Amino acid sequence: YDIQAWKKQCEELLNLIFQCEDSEPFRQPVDLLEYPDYRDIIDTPMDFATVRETLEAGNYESPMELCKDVRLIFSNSKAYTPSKRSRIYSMSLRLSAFFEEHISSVLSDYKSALRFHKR
Ligand SMILES: Cc1cccc(C(=O)O)c1N
Repeated sequence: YDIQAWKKQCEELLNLIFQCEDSEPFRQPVDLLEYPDYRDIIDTPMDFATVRETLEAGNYESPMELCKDVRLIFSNSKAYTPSKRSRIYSMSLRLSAFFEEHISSVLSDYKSALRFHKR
């Protein structure tokens, strides 16, 4: 029932994501010089270094907020991809499955801790 435990759990999950080869296209903001039409398609860029920095700055109040930004990295990849068979999009799908498999317990534990606090 530790209400703060999600933060280190998210830090550790981001460390695993950064070690995953599938995260490399998503570690830093998409290069606008390499993809000059990116901002014509994508309204809100997001990347894992921005997520980690937001977490480390104490600018997430809950793991749900972190999860919304990570999901935005994946929806941006799906929206920008020219093909559902593209290399970078395929990497995003695998990374998303890995993230969802690991974030589930973080969210469950946090929500349970909050319910216990308000019991
Ligand atoms: C950022 C991004 C997401 C999804 C697909 C691509 C691609 O160039 O195929 C891409 N550059």
